[PDB]
Amino acid sequence: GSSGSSGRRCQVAFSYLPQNDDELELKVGDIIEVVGEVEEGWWEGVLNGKTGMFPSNFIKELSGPSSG
Repeated sequence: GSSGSSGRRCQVAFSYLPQNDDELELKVGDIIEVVGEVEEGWWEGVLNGKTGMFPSNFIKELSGPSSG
């Protein structure tokens, strides 16, 4: 019994403007592919190819057959 878990998706519930040139720009409706985790309350993902540290306290994970 072995599996390979890698690649997560989450929808941005709150838009976030990057005050730096190393942050991600969250936009209500945006989906960041959680690649890893920066720090407590901060996760790491991709925003349409982009990448940067963002707060995981302003999104909403998505699992199972959860569609709009």
